[PDB]
Amino acid sequence: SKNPLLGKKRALLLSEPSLLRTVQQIPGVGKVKAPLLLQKFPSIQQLSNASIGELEQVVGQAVAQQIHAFFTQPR
Repeated sequence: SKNPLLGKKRALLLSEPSLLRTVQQIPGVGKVKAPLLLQKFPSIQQLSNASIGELEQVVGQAVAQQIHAFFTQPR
């Protein structure tokens, strides 16, 4: 009795790779601005993953875009 290795298996796994720790390393967020932005955002995970509008408030629309795009699709 084995787990069937016969066949192609797709497994969408809910495994958060600790993106939140990398999300605070994004240029434009600002580790110094973190406690100030922490007044708006509960923690770094909501912080950098905040909507463009909220991120634009502290930096700019395009800066927000690079941050928000970063975790959406990185390389």
